[PDB]
Amino acid sequence: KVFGRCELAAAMKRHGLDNYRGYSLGNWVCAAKFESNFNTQATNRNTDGSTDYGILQINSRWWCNDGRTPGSRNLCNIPCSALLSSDITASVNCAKKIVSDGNGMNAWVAWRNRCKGTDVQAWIRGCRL
Ligand SMILES: [Cl-]
Ligand code: NA
Repeated sequence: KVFGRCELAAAMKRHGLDNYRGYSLGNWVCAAKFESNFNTQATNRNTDGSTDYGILQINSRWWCNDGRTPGSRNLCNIPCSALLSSDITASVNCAKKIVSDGNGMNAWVAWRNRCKGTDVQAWIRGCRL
């Protein structure tokens, strides 16, 4: 499913991401935009053999099991395919564990290079929340 900007903001808010660990909603919407262009089915292979899945491009090296990433961890205890669902619950629950890992949203390269330090509130402006 390809989410609308405000549609995703509303969904993330309903799942408790707004201000989660100090990160305002705009941060999460911005990260999703540049990581997957709001597409829940997005996948991207990395040089190390791992793969990134879903709306927030969660990596199989540490967070989910895709059966083809040797010696990897499944910290979120979930098959990576579950992160491609139209229902973002799985991606949100796993993202909460990731952002609490100690490095905050810096775990998402796109957020660090394209959202961090910018006016992220602009991503939820005009939305009925
Ligand atoms: Cl932080
Ligand atoms: Na894994």
